[PDB]
Amino acid sequence: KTKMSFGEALEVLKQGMQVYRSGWNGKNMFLFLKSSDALASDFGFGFGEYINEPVFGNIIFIKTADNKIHAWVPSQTDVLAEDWDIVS
Amino acid sequence: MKTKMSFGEALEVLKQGMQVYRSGWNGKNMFLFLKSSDALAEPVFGNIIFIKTADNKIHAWVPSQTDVLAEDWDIVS
Amino acid sequence: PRGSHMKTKMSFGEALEVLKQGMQVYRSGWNGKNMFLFLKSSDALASDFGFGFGEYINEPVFGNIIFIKTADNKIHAWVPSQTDVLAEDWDIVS
Amino acid sequence: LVPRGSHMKTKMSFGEALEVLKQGMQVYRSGWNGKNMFLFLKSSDALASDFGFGFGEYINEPVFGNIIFIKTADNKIHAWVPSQTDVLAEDWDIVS
Repeated sequence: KTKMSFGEALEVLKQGMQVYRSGWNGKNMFLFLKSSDALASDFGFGFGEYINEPVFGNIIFIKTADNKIHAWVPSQTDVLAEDWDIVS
Repeated sequence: MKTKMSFGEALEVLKQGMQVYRSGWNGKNMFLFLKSSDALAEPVFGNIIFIKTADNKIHAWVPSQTDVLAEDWDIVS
Repeated sequence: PRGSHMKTKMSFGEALEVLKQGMQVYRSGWNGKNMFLFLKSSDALASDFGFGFGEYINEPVFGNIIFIKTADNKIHAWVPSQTDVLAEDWDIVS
Repeated sequence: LVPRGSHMKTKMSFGEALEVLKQGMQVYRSGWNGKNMFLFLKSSDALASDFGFGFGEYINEPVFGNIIFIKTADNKIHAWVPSQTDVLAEDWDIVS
């Protein structure tokens, strides 16, 4: 009960909080969930020309120590791990 | 009473040995199952989640983002 | 001066390179249609999402991101499954 | 009889590393900060052998496709999930 399951971490992400695994080899990495922005477009955010442009759905990002943001690919250990926590 | 499950519940189902699937999946006859370390076997195997596809093949599963966020999970019965 | 198609098969590697040249790719085996991958660079994503301009120390910037457009007219970040990666039924969106 | 070839210092894309993995060789990204890590592929028949399942005698029996594993730094073998930078990277190399 000290650290969480991936499922609980999912729930925290879905609430809008950031989440990370202590097991991760490093610091200042964490996940966050960008909810669907329909304003995001190839023609610049908020300046979409076509009404049926595809909409970005939810995306989970991983922010790395490089201060970079990538789309997160959940690894099998990540989804089975039990060392998830909230960043604060 | 809840009508379908989150991925976390599905994982618990998986950890019990059961097969799970998403209703939103395009394919039919498709599900996940968890193989424990010991049956897999100083490198020590971990658990591996497998996806079985309609083509009757089995691959290591790479969880998609939609999959992880979805709530249309179910037990294969 | 224009080439000719020698082979049906395309591996992920060839698909990848095409993606990095800013081109779109998809798999014949996929269940569904009008599904394809694309790649967005750091700068293209700053412009598309309206965030990640790098004017602040300690403000993160987008890396390169591969997306998948699904039939729902939705975009999600692309998870490279073992099957996708090993497949050799890739084709360029033309 | 056979002269030795030179190592050139060039590193390759994931596409190339995959073909190598499909030739049965092991690979690894330099960019991974850890050591003693590598991918390896296991083919369908080697997998039916090594778990004892899926030799094709039954119709509705399933066969293990190809599988990329990764031996970790911690001496664990797991099914490998490629990160996106993994996929886009060009610091891949063959294990010698």
